[PDB]
Amino acid sequence: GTILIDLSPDDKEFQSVEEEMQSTVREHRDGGHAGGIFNRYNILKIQKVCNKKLWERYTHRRKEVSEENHNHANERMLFHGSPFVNAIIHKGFDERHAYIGGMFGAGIYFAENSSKSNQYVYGIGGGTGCPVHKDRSCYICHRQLLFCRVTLGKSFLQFSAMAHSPPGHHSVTGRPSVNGLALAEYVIYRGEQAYPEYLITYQIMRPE
Ligand SMILES: O=c1[nH]c(N2CCN(Cc3ccncc3)CC2)nc2c1CCCC2
Ligand SMILES: [Zn+2]
Repeated sequence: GTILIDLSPDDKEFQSVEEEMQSTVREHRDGGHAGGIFNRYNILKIQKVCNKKLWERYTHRRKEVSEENHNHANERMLFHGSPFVNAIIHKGFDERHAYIGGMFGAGIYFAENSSKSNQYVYGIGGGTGCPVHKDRSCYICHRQLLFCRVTLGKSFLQFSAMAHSPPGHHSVTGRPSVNGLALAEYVIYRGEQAYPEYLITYQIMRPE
């Protein structure tokens, strides 16, 4: 039941999604090893992901969280990079996508920095890079990220350098406590607490 609607680069919606993508690029502590060396992207396409069943699954759960948190879903828009992006847009997030080795336990992880989600597009640590060249820094091959609606509810705040949520909480927030430039990362433990709203197709750009 998934359909993808292509947005025009003239559309304000394309533009505000592009801006969020481009403006949350940062340098990473690995010097580019996982996700490649770049300061910005070439945005090739932005598609709206439309699936009635997945949307209703998302809003049903949002209402539950809201009602357990003084009518505040604490909804954010966050990036998700994954080798399983094609399965996610068709079937939704589920316990199979649970990053077991994640630092906040086995859940589904999201990032405020697009360049952070970019590190996981070809797998954990960037895997072996792109299918075609085995290059984690490939400037040629098309990459995809999701920009997702994520319900955080009452988020457990973790300071720092499928399982269950900590009791009394709907999510975990990873607050950076060393790298002053890094933005937050988040984890949910229920697939229904995120909806994959925009599929972004892009290349990383070789710096001048
Ligand atoms: O976008 C992300 N994707 C992911 N992943 C998406 C893909 N997951 C694929 C996977 C899941 C379970 N086993 C092996 C590979 C790995 C974790 N992790 C993070 C982020 C952003 C914040 C940092 C953690
Ligand atoms: Zn390549």
